[PDB]
Amino acid sequence: MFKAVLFDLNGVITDTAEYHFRAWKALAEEIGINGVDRQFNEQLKGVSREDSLQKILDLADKKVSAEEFKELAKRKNDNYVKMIQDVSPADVYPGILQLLKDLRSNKIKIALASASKNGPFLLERMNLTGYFDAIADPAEVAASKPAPDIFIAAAHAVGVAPSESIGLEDSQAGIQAIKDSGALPIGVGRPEDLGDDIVIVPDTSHYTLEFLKEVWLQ
Ligand SMILES: O=P(O)(O)OC[C@H]1O[C@@H](OP(=O)(O)O)[C@H](O)[C@@H](O)[C@@H]1O
Ligand SMILES: [Mg+2]
Repeated sequence: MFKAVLFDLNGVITDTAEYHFRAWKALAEEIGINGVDRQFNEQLKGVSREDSLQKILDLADKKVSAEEFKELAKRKNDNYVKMIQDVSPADVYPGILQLLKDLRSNKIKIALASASKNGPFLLERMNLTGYFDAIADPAEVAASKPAPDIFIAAAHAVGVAPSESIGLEDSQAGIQAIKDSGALPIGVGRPEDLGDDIVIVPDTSHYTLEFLKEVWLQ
C-alpha cells in the first residue's frame, strides 16, 4: 500500500497554463521575439520560470545580462500573478477536493511537487493548504521536470521514499520526473501524450482513492 501521493499543481489540482502562456507571449512580444505560440508553450509544462525564459531567449538567440534576465522573469511573473487574482475554490478540478479528503481520512500523506513558486498562493486561494503535509519548494531543487528532484523532495518531505508513493501528473516532463524518481505515475490526459506503459485517466474525476489503490496492484 502506497504511503503518499505527490501532486503536480497545474493540470491536476487546477490549471493556470493559459495565464502562463499569455504572460510569456506578452513578454516575448515586448522584447522582439517571435515564436512564443501555443505549440511552443506546450513544451513549458512543468518547466521552471528560469528555464522557460531561457527557452524563449533561445528562439531569437538573444543574449541578456544576468540582471536583465532577472528583470524579465520578474516582469512576466508580476503579470502572471495579476492574471490569477480571482482564483478561488471554484477552480479546483473535479474529484480533487474529495481525493484530498479521502487520502487524509485514510492517513495517506499529501505533498505538492509543482515547479511553480506560485504553488502556495494558489493552494491558499483554493482553500487547500490544510490538506498538504508538505510543499516541495521549487527554489530549493536543482532541476526542472523531467528531472526527478522535485518528486524526490516531495516524498522525502512527508517521510517516505518515492517508491512508496503515487505521483499524479499531466505533462510528459512530469511523467518522466515521476518515473525517474521511482514513484508510480498515473497520468491525466491522453495515452498519446503521456505514454502507453502507464495508467492514464481521461480527467481528474477518475482520480479516486479506490482507483489509486486498485492501480497500486495492477
Ligand atoms: O514559478 P512559476 O513561474 O510560478 O511557474 C513555473 C512553472 O510551474 C509549472 O507548474 P506545475 O509543475 O505543472 O504545477 C507550470 O506547468 C509551468 O508552465 C511554469 O512555468
Ligand atoms: Mg503540471
